[PDB]
Amino acid sequence: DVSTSELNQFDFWVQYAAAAYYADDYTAQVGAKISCSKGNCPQVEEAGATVFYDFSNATITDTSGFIAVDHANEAVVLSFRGSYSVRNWVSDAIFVYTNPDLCDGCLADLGFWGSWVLVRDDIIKELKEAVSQNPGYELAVVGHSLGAAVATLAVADLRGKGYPSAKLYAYASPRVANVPLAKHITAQGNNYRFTHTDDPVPKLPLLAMGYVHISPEYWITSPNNVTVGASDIKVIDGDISFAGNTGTGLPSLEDFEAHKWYFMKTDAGK
Repeated sequence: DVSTSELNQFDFWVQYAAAAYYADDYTAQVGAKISCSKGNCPQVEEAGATVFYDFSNATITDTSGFIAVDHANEAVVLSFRGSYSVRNWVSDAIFVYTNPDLCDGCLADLGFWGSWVLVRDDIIKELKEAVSQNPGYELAVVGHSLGAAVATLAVADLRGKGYPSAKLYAYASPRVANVPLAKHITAQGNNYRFTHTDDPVPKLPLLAMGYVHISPEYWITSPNNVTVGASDIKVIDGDISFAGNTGTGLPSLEDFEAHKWYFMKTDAGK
């Protein structure tokens, strides 16, 4: 279980991930309000949050997202959407290690790290501007699905590049790195990683392939389309083969519906 306050926070930040799926939001003009036409980010719209910067998917990248400012919650928000070709990723994606220069012995998943390095330089300069314009604000990096994987690596990297207290909200994230990197990110703190029942996406890449998750795990045990109660989240303190989402078994495409239901229909805007 979790507290009502924690649950409120968890139900809230997922809505910025939900907005990340809307082309209207990641191609918005500077100063436009974030909006979810399918009605799945109401509390975001209620904050009045506006887009500072955004970046679109295109012929050269499957990653899109935005930097927005939330004056209600005093936060700069960096939101990532990855490729929405996720079923094909579960069924056929091959993984590859790479050395991201993050920590001693740390190796990251090449695809996710590559997606972050592609946007990193401009996002760092933009964040410097927006945080300077909002000095007392926290930085929250958020995403869902493959976007959550990019969010994780972005957070970890940014924490070594001037934002050590950056928060990470990674809904339905794959594993992104090996044991040393998972240990390094876990020790940075401020990590909120979510799984849902038997969602296959957080089960990949496999433990058997050398990858490990950031801890802890917030495992939502309630079904699809179900309101998440305070009693519907279990906190798992280590990434082991028999606990939480991974403990539900090896990944199966027949479980894929569980991937879309993380408090809301996160990808309704795709």
